[PDB]
Amino acid sequence: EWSYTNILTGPETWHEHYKNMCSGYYQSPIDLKTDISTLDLKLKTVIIYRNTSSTETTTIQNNGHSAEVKFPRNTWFISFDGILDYKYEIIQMHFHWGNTDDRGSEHTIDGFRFPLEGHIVSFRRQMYSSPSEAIGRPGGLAVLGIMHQIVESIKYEQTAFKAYNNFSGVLNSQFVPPNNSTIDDINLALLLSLLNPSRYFRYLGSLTTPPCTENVLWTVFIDPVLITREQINLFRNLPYGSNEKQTRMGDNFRPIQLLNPIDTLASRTLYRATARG
Ligand SMILES: *[C@@H]1O[C@H](CO)[C@@H](O[C@@H]2O[C@H](CO)[C@@H](O)[C@H](O)[C@H]2NC(C)=O)[C@H](O)[C@H]1NC(C)=O
Ligand SMILES: NS(=O)(=O)c1ccc(NC(=S)Nc2ccc(F)cc2)cc1
Ligand SMILES: *[C@@H]1O[C@H](CO)[C@@H](O)[C@H](O)[C@H]1NC(C)=O
Ligand SMILES: [Zn+2]
Repeated sequence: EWSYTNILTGPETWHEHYKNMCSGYYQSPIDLKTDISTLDLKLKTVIIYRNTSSTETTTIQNNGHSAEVKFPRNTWFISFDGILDYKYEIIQMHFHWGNTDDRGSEHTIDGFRFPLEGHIVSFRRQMYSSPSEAIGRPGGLAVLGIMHQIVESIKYEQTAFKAYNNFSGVLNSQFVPPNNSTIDDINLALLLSLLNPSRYFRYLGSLTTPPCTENVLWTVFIDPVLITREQINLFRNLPYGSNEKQTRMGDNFRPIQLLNPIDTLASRTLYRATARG
């Protein structure tokens, strides 16, 4: 078992409890350094798109470590090449946040932490026929990281919670693990339009929870979407699972890893994208 807040099973111990692959040298998250990174003009605008034929329901679960939206199969997709041919299929979205407004994200941008980081998880359908085939195999996954920032003055309609449909009001103190509820579908395309989908960091890394598999193509958008203090506080109402020391869910982020730990056998590079200027 693992946790974020119990020192016996917490992030500092993952490298020993889950050597495959939390002891690896292509771990995530990392500090996304604007100065150090390599601008690669070939990396294209990200597109998220829906299959309009899909009618299946979306659900959300308190899994004890995060709030996790589970999307139905064959519904939401990512394109990184401008073609809408289902190369990447979205599986779930979950969130990492802080006890306080000045931390919570897993990635940092030039050392800066955001209050909330969302992770849209997809599998390389182009190669693998199902999520469960992809999740443990090389090159199986692509995750999008969406930073959120708190503003004081904003209409609900322009916040990320409009795309999320407030998660159908499920984020509250009675949403205890491992409860799951049906929720309204999440408009992921609207969510993406709240930021610049051409402006992002790109690197090869890992899942950020055990077993930290090193099979994730990461894309982290630089511009945040916007939320309110009221909205962040809804997440903080969720209870942690019983293996955590802290009662309410918060600080559910993994500490920063190095792009290239000293023991690396082949260095990786951090890339950056921007719009055809
Ligand atoms: C999601 O939550 C909001 C806020 O509770 C809902 O309704 C209103 O929208 C304004 C716009 O800025 C909010 O600030 C207000 O709190 C609400 N005002 C009133 C009097 O309705 C919104 O409808 C919810 N969305 C759904 C579809 O559940
Ligand atoms: N925090 S993260 O790095 O974004 C991250 C992303 C994804 C996961 N695990 C998943 S999707 N597991 C799973 C996938 C398919 C299945 F059939 C069963 C389980 C963990 C962390
Ligand atoms: C879209 O949804 C329909 C109906 O659920 C499904 O049969 C079809 O295969 C889906 N298309 C994909 C996954 O590209
Ligand atoms: Zn995550």
